[PDB]
Amino acid sequence: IKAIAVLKGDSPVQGVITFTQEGPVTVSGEIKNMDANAQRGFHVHQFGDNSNGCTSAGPHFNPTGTNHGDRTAEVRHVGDLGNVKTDASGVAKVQISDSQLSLVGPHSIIGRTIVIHAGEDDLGKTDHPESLKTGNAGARSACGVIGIAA
Amino acid sequence: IKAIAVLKGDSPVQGVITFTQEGPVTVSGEIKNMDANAQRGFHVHQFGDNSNGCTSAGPHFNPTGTNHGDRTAEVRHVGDLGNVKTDASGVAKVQISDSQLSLVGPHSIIGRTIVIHAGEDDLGKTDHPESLKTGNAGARSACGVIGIAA
Ligand SMILES: [Cu+2]
Ligand SMILES: [Cu+2]
Ligand SMILES: [Zn+2]
Ligand SMILES: [Zn+2]
Repeated sequence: IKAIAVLKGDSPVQGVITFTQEGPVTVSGEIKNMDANAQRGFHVHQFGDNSNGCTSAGPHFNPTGTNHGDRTAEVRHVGDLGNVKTDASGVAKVQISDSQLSLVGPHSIIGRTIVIHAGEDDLGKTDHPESLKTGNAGARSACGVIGIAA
Repeated sequence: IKAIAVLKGDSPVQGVITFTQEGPVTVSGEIKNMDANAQRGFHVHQFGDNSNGCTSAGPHFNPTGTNHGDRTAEVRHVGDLGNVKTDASGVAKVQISDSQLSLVGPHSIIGRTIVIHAGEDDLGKTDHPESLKTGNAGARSACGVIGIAA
């Protein structure tokens, strides 16, 4: 099973992310025009609504009704993919295998939005009021609706 | 249940289409910058893949494995929404109630693509080799991935 998203937003950041699944989902692709040598929050948001740009994507995809965390944490939203790393050229070469994402069933991310943020995800580990909501990762630099691919 | 798509392409045509369902799906919205006083083919295509613009959307969404027809015809693809009409200003005010579309289940269009074409859909009623495939409606002026909305 395959899905894909084309990310764009109110910023120069752009990329293409693929999702494949036989089991874990493999997330891959390149996101460009980001800050160099950085860590940036990467999350599946609930709605595939791009009518108000990335803002209409809503909160993190959270079908289990829990709080925000790192991708590897015990407590995390299904949509929490942690921070991705950019190189000196501002490119994030995304490569993630995640067992909470799915492309089928009740936890499917098809028709939702993948978002790359302007800041680092704080992993739900601060006293900031957005920490347990979103990781306080700042603006949504780019996003794309997750669609079924061939 | 609600879904939404933002349509853009390699043309000036742009719009926002909503889909609502309790039963039939109601399709509504405005598509702008089209030719004036025209009829233009409007279809759900199989893939929500915008990585090669509208071209990567693939063929008409066709889970029942049949041939192309008008929205009201006996023989039609599930994705066949016929022609929409534009006014003198090049605006299509889309308003359709369709019983073959769905936002849930095996025939769900979530994560697929809605496409507006540059030409009239021939309704599967000509000898053109694309008639039974697509209605020979010409270029894909704009398209959008269909996402879950609030
Ligand atoms: Cu986010
Ligand atoms: Cu078409
Ligand atoms: Zn989260
Ligand atoms: Zn068709």
